[PDB]
Order: sequence, then C-alpha cells, then structure tokens
Amino acid sequence: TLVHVASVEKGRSYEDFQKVYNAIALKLREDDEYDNYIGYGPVLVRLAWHISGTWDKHDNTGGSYGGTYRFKKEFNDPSNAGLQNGFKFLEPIHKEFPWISSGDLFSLGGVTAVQEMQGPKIPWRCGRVDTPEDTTPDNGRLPDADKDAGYVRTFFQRLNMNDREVVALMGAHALGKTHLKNSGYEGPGGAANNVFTNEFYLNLLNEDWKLEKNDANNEQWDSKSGYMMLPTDYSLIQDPKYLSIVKEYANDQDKFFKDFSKAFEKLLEDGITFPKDAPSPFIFKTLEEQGL
Ligand code: HEM
Ligand SMILES: Nc1cc(N)nc(N)n1
Repeated sequence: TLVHVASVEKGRSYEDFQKVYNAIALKLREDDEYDNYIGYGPVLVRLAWHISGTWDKHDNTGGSYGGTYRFKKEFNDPSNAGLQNGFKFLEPIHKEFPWISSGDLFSLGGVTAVQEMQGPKIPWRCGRVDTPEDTTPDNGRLPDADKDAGYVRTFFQRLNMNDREVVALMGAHALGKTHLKNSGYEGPGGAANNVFTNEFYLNLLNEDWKLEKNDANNEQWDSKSGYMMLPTDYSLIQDPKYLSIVKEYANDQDKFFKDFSKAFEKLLEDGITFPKDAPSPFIFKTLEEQGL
C-alpha cells in the first residue's frame, strides 16, 4: 500500500550534489590509513548496498529512501557489523551539508566510492526523504554468506534482481575484505582491493581454491595467493547459469562495468517513485576529471 515519492531537497541542483560528492571524494583521498591502507572506499560501497538491501518488493518496506540506518535497530543489525566505520566517515560530510537527506547521503557515498576507485560512472538521483524510527525494517533482511546458489538466487528475487544483476553486483567483492570480527570470515577477494576492476571473476575462474575452516570455525574458500571467497561467492561457479555470466565478465571489463552500473543504480533506487518532472539522473565528475 506504500509509496515513497522522491522530493528534491529544496532549491538544490546538480552543482549542490557535486559539492557533496567532492567532499566525500576528498575525504576518501585524505583518510587513507583506514583498514591497513585499504581506505574507506569499500566500506562505503557496502554501506550503500546494506541500506538498500533491506528492501522488500512485496510491500515496499525497507530500501534506501527513508535513511533508516541512522536508527539503532538497523545500525545494530548483526548483518551491519563494521558499517559504523562508514557512518562515522560520513558524519563530517553531513555536518557540512546538513540539507542532504540521510538516504541520499548513504547512497551517494557508495556512488562516490565506486567512481573514485576507478569504477564505472553510476548515475544517481536525489530526493530520498528521511522517514520516522517506526519505519525501520527489522533485522534479518540481509543475506547469509554460508549458503548455496539456490539461496542466493531466491534471496535476490526479493530485491527484483535476476541472474545477470546478481552476478554483476557480486563483482563488488573485488573490493575491501572480510574481517573475522565483523562477519566470521577473514581475508580479501583479490590483490587490487581498493581499485574497482573485474578481478573477482578472474580470481573465481583462475585461482586454485581450497575449502578450509577459518578461526571462527566457518568454511570459506582460500587460494595460495592469499585470496578468499565466501561460500555464496563460490556458488557463482558451482551453478551453471551463474558460471556462464562469471565467464562473460571475466572476459569483458567494459560489459561488467556497464552491467554493474545499471544494477547498482537500480539497487539504490528500489522502492522510490520518481515524478515524471523529477530531474534526470546526475552523473558526477570524479576529482581527477575536475583537476582536483
Ligand atoms: C549473497 C550476497 C552477499 C553476501 C552473502 C555478502 C556478504 C559479505 C560479507 C560476509 C562481507 C564481509 C564483511 C566484513 O567482515 O567486514 C562482505 C563484504 C563486502 N561486501 Fe558483500 N555480500 C553480498 C553481496 C554484496 C553486494 C551486492 C555488494 C555491493 C554491490 C557487496 C559489497 C561488499 C563490499 C564492498 C565488502 C567489503 C567491505 C569492507 O571491506 O569493509 N556485497 N560481504
Ligand atoms: N568483500 C570481499 C572482498 C574480497 N577481496 N573478497 C571477498 N570474497 N569479498
């Protein structure tokens, strides 16, 4: 029964949001020591996904619109352990630009991180509006990592994502790493973990993977190169339909970039009704493109 209409922050336009993008991007460059010099890019991408991934297509609950991660129930979701680091990073940004909504800020943080890490451009639309504490979705809507391809496929149907969209989105697991204290998994998915590339797919196909137990007594796939895959990551090469798509992205960087950009924008916009006369999506310039 539930409609969330995008409403542009009063009087704001592209230039306002480019300023917010720039402040996030400059801080990404500045605060470079975080997580053993990985920097904040990966955790900001994960934050944007987790605030969006609570969405349920069946009743339009959850989703990025309401900015509900700011409330303790969601902030404290065991599935969100570690994301507090991303939230703290964004605090001074919100202080400088207090007019931006929380959902706009969290989602823009993810777009900025992807682009600054040399990923694809992600078109982004403003107008998410903060909603009250009672609209916060319950814990348990984000996915488990110990499961198989059938679980992944069914899970993502709730977010209206198909096989191609799922495999494209999972390529973000090239970024950052798993941390034992956060999730019960430990290690990175590859070498270039603060640069956005198609390495996730190459590593799935090319590494010699061993099913091992980590120090939290959970199974994960490890390679001699020091990379790891979650059981749900590895499921993408166990299922024949996912495997074909993995091979496609391993062999076509541009196609992966284009498909990721579409799926990630869609993820960040699920649940939102944009008026016919809403502004077109914004495509922000990187700091590099601006000579900044
Ligand atoms: C089946 C679906 C997925 C599962 C089970 C899953 C699970 C996980 C787990 C367990 C971690 C480690 C968290 C930690 O220990 O800090 C992680 C990290 C991460 N995830 Fe996912 N994830 C999924 C999909 C996605 C998607 C769709 C995206 C975004 C498009 C994403 C982006 C990330 C990023 C960037 C990190 C690294 C964060 C950091 O380095 O701090 N994941 N994921
Ligand atoms: N988030 C990540 C990063 C990474 N390097 N590997 C995996 N499996 N997941």
